[PDB]
Amino acid sequence: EAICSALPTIPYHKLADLRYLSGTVSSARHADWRVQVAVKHLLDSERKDVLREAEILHKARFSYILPILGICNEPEFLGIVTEYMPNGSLNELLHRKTEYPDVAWPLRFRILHEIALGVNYLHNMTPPLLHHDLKTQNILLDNEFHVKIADFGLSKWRMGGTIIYMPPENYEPSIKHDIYSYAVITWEVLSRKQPFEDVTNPLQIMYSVSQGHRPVINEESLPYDIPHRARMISLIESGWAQNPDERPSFLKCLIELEPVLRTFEEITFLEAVIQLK
Amino acid sequence: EAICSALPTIPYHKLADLRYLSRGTVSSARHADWRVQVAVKHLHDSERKDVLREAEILHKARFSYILPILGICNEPEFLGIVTEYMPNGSLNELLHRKTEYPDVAWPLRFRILHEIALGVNYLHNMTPPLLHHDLKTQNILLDNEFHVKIADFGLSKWRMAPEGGTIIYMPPENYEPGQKSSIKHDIYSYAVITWEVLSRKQPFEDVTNPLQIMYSVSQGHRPVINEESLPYDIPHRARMISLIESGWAQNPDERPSFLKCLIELEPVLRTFEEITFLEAVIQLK
Ligand SMILES: [Ca+2]
Repeated sequence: EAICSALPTIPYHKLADLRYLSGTVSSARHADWRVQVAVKHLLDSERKDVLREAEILHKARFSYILPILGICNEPEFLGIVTEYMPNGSLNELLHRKTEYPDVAWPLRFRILHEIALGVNYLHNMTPPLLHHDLKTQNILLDNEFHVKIADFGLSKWRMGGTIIYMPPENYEPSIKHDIYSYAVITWEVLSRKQPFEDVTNPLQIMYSVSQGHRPVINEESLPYDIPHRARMISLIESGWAQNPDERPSFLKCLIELEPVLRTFEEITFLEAVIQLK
Repeated sequence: EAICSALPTIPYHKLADLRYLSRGTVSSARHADWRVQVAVKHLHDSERKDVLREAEILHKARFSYILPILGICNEPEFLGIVTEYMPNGSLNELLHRKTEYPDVAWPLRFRILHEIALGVNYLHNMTPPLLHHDLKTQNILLDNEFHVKIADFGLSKWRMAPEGGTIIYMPPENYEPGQKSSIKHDIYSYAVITWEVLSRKQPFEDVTNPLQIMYSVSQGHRPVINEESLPYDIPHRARMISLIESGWAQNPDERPSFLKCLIELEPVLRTFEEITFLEAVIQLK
């Protein structure tokens, strides 16, 4: 009853129509399976990183985590093969305003709920998996804009880039990191703004955050028509609290979100999606 | 060399709000820690090994169009399989509840047929190949957006007491099972499913006795392919009938692989704009 599943090995010649996108991410189609897939692909110890990530994704399978379809492991080529995500990332949805002038509230709330469901699952694994690199860029959107959490490069078992989602206690090297990033994401989702807009240098962000400053909360950033505004602001504020001991577990955060999500009729989620490009 | 994923064990007491759905009994529940709805398939020490077998198959056969297993509930007082909850029921209910669903748009029907084929294809391409052997509309589950999840691997086999059920999806040569049964069982079932999807009709509707069906089918009778069952306005009608007729051939050897079916379906699906799938789902809500 120690039931085990093995991650399939995919021969490079099976990845037909390799095309560059944005590690290096490429799209392909599996020759036998007949599905479009995504491939993430020099060195000798950078191999251990890729295998480690592929193992994490394979072990963390869940409804809101990016599904891994297999590993392409050869002398010639090394890659992680995952389901293709046609709608990109949450970053693109919130910030490409001419492509997406309207992102209805029900869908924004659904995304916020699913992100939390995914991280909660990771934290409940045995032993707990901490993501440690959550950002709008790493929340992928499937064909119907359901969430798939990706990029397990910095993830850790509990046994240089953008710093806007990083809790201050991390600038001078915790189970309370993900919730902090989640709070910033929530603010970003509800405002459609870039956290710390007017800041020209990332060291100014790091300094400000270390002194307890946070993305701005007022009528311009978070308009009064936001459903359940006061309740969302409390969640955001508790999530990015300076003292990490005062930040909530994902359990508590889900218990708070559940009644908020019940106020949206199911069909409103579908209608929010159809309205998109 | 191999990277392994272990199936979680879920304590019975973590399943809150247990409610009966089907009578293997199917129940709904919410997981106390994960905060998601789930489906639980359980009994009302040898009927135990059957469950563990199916759980293992679901766990090994993970793919985009196969029902995800979330864990196994294995205790002295309770044994069951925990899977993702499918809010839109089965393909069977979508096709035959005509009052609830007066219209089921062609693009959605075709996407369903396409996704079933992708699912079975994936199984057939495993090492060693997995054969479902119990496909039916009742076992094609639908998620929130009506995407396919293939379920019920109870009779499935790795190619290396009797429970009462319909025989309509069973190929005639399986009526008295041998050692050879066979990679060509699934395609026969798919062919009947395809006919049932395009017609929204119960196969062998006229025949009241299940045993009579078995006679007819061995004698070569198939579900009726005429105008009343498959109207002329059906998108790509000729090409679908050709797919069906070859799929349920009396001789297993003439029946096509799923790969072949895919190749045939890929151009058909490209004739439907993305928007039409979303419209079809909104229409069903
Ligand atoms: Ca209706």
